[PDB]
Amino acid sequence: QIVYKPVDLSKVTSKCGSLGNIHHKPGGGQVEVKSEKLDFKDRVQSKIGSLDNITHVPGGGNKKIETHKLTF
Amino acid sequence: QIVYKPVDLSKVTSKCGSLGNIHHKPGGGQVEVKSEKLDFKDRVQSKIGSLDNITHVPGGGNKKIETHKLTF
Amino acid sequence: QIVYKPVDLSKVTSKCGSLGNIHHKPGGGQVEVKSEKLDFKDRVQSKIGSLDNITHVPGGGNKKIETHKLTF
Amino acid sequence: QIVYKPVDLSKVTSKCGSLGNIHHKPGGGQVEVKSEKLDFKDRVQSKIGSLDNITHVPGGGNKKIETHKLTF
Amino acid sequence: QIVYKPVDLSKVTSKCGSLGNIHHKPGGGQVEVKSEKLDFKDRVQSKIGSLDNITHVPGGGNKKIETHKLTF
Amino acid sequence: QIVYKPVDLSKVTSKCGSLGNIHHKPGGGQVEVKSEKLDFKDRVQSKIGSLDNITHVPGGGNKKIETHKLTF
Repeated sequence: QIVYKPVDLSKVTSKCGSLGNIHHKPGGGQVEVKSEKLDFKDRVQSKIGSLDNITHVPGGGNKKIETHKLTF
Repeated sequence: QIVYKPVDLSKVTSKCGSLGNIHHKPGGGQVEVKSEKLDFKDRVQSKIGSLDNITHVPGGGNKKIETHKLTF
Repeated sequence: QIVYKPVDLSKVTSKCGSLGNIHHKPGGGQVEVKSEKLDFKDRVQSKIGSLDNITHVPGGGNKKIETHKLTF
Repeated sequence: QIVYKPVDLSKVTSKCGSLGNIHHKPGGGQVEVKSEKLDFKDRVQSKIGSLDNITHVPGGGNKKIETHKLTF
Repeated sequence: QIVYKPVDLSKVTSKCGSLGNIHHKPGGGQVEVKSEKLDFKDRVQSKIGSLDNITHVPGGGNKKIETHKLTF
Repeated sequence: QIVYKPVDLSKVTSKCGSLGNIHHKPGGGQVEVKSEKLDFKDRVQSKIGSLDNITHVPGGGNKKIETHKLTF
C-alpha cells in the first residue's frame, strides 16, 4: 500500500513601485571559430560563434518549479 | 504501508520602492577558437566562442524550487 | 509502516526603499583557445572561449530550495 | 649683393620584392565626450570624440620635403 | 656681398626581399572625457577623446627633410 | 664678403632579406579625464584622453634631416 499525497499551499509574490530608466549600450566586438568536423548525437544543445545582446525587464519575473516522482 | 504526505505553507516575498537608473556600457573585445574535431553524445550542453552581453532587471525575480521522490 | 510527513511554515522576505544608480562599464579584452579534439558524453555542461558581461539587478532576488526523498 | 643659388641633385629610392598578406582586425570599443562651450579662432585644427581605423600599404611611400626662405 | 651656394648629392635608399604576414588585432577598450569650456587661438592642433587604430606598411617609407634660410 | 658653400655627398642605406611574421594583439583598457577649462594659444600641439594602437613596418624606414641657416 502507497498513499502518495503531498500538499502545497505556498506563495511567491512581489511589489515594485516603479521600474525604468535602464540603458544597455554595447560597443561591438569580434568573434572567430574554426573546425574540420562536427558530430552531435542524442540530446545535444550547442551554440558556436556568437555576439548576442539581451535586455530583460519583467514587471514580476518570479519563478516556481515543482517535480513529483514515484517509481517501482 | 507507506504514507508520503509532506505539507508546504511557506512564503517567498519582496517589496521594492523604486528600481532604475541602471547603465550597462561594454567596450567591445575579441575572441578566437580553433579545433580539428567536435564529437558530442547524450545530454551535452555546449557554448564555444562567444561575446555575449546581458542586462536583467526583474521587478521581483524571486525563485522557489521543490522536488519530491519515492522509489522501490 | 512508514509515515513520511514533514511540515514547512517558513518565510523568506525583503524590503528595499530605493534601488538604483548602478553603472557597469567593461573595457574590452582578448581571448584565444586552441584544441585538437573534443569528445563529450553523458550529462556534460561546457563553456569554451568567452568574453561575456552580465548586469543583474532583481528587486527581490530571494531563493528557496527544497528536496524530499524516500527509497526502499 | 645676394647670390642665393642652392643646388640639389640628391635621390630617395626603394625596391620591395613582394608586398602583401596583411590583416587588420579591430574589436570595437566605446568613446564618450562632454563639454558646455567651444570657441576656436585663427588656424585651429581639432578632432573631438573618434573611433578611427586606418590601413595604409603604399608600394613606395617615400617622402622628400624642401623649404627655401630669404628675408630682409 | 653674400654667396649662399650649398650643394647636395646625397642618397637615401632601401632594398627589401619580401614584406608581409603582418597581423594587427586590437581588443576594444573605453574612453571618457569631461570639460566645461574649450578656448583655442592661433595655430592650435588638438585631439580630445580617441580610440584610433593604425596599420602602416610602406614598401620604402624613407624620409628626407631639407631647410635653407637667409636673413638680414 | 661671405661664401656659404657646404657640400653633402653622404649615403643612408639598408638591405633586408625578408621582413614579416609580426603579430600585434592589444587587450583593451580604460581611460578617464576630467577638466574645468582648457585655454590654448600660439603653436600648441595637444592630445587628451586616448586609447590608440599603431603597427608600423616600413621596408626601408631611413631618415635624413638637414638645416642651413645664415643671419645678419
